[PDB]
Amino acid sequence: GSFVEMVDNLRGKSGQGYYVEMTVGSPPQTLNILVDTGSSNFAVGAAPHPFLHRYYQRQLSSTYRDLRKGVYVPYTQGKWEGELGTDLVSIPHGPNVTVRANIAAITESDKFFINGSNWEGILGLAYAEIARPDDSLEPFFDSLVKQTHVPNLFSLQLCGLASVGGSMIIGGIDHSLYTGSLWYTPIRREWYYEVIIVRVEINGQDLKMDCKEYNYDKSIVDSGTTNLRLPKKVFEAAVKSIKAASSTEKFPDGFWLGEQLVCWQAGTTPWNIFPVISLYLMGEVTNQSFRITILPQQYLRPVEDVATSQDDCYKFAISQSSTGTVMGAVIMEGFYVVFDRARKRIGFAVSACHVHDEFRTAAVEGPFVTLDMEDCGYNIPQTDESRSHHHHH
Ligand SMILES: CC1(C)Cc2cc(Cl)ccc2C(N[C@@H](Cc2ccccc2)c2nc(=O)o[nH]2)=N1
Ligand SMILES: [Zn+2]
Ligand SMILES: [Zn+2]
Ligand SMILES: [Zn+2]
Repeated sequence: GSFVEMVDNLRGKSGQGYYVEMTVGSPPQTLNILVDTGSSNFAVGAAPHPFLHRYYQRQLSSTYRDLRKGVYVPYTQGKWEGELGTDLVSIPHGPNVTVRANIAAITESDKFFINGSNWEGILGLAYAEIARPDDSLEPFFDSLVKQTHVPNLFSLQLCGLASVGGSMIIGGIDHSLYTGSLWYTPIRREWYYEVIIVRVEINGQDLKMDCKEYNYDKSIVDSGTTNLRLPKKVFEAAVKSIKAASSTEKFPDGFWLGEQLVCWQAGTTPWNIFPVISLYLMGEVTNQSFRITILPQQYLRPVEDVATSQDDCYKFAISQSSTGTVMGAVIMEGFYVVFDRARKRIGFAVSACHVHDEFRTAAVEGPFVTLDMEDCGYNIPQTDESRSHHHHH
């Protein structure tokens, strides 16, 4: 399983993430597993569901061990719950290794498995601190690295209902997947893949906010989120700016809320009137940053319609957040993204699968120098619950 074996090992549907094949148990049961850098549990459907046709059957695995401990995971949008255990786990199109990992067997869920998305489970690739029920449940990637010689790194090339492809290179960086410079921003703290944005520009114009507003209350890289999600004040200033640039076209309010498609005659979409967005990320060097520049074709996402085959129709894929900035697939589909856990940094390069425009290019460019920052990171108010918990590791 050299890096040629791992190229193209991702599939998905637009708007429902990317999954990789994994096997669980002995004899191996093959499942499609969502790649989720925004959570830290490995959890698989483990009972029948109307929208699943396979699921992990613990009773058919000779290597399964029950940990006799439940877990309940709520989301704003639904939930999953299940029974913790361990089993043997392998990635057939990844490194040639097998490991004993924690697995949550999902026994009940609500609004988690969607009609026809094709994944049966989720691979949380973030760190132990945010694992449920607590940080004592070792995430999959920590077990992989500890049990094998796989380097403590992985990279994602997400390529963008329409079918999508990409690659997850486990343990390395595949130079066939990008062009140009790889630029690294630091992992601010190991929980989410948290990073710090220092400046935002919409068509070359600076939003000019206090840069802490960009990271309120965090900014994270999240392959499990579709949109670019922006804190309220940032989202408002962004919408004001894009609306200004595209003011030839008066769209309804529901479009800007992502609740409604806007259309043009097939092949005639005026791409030029929608501006590029540049996010400047903290550099590895003090006072330096680099920018990642997003095309309009990344944040206005085509949705094919029944009554409008005559037309190219689009949904606005930037949305307001109350939980900080989220660089989801909208951002990641431009780029080859390196999750360099060994060196506590995330790299960005232009992807070999480009999502292209007539006259502009998704880009990664630096350096840009200032006088930083003067600290653009936000310090989340410490709860008594947080404060009192002992971490004896
Ligand atoms: C990682 C995962 C599966 C967690 C989740 C749990 C639940 Cl219960 C509902 C939706 C999501 C979700 N929603 C994604 C969309 C999605 C749905 C399914 C697979 C991948 C991504 C999202 N993007 C966004 O801008 O807001 N929510 N992503
Ligand atoms: Zn296969
Ligand atoms: Zn103690
Ligand atoms: Zn702890």
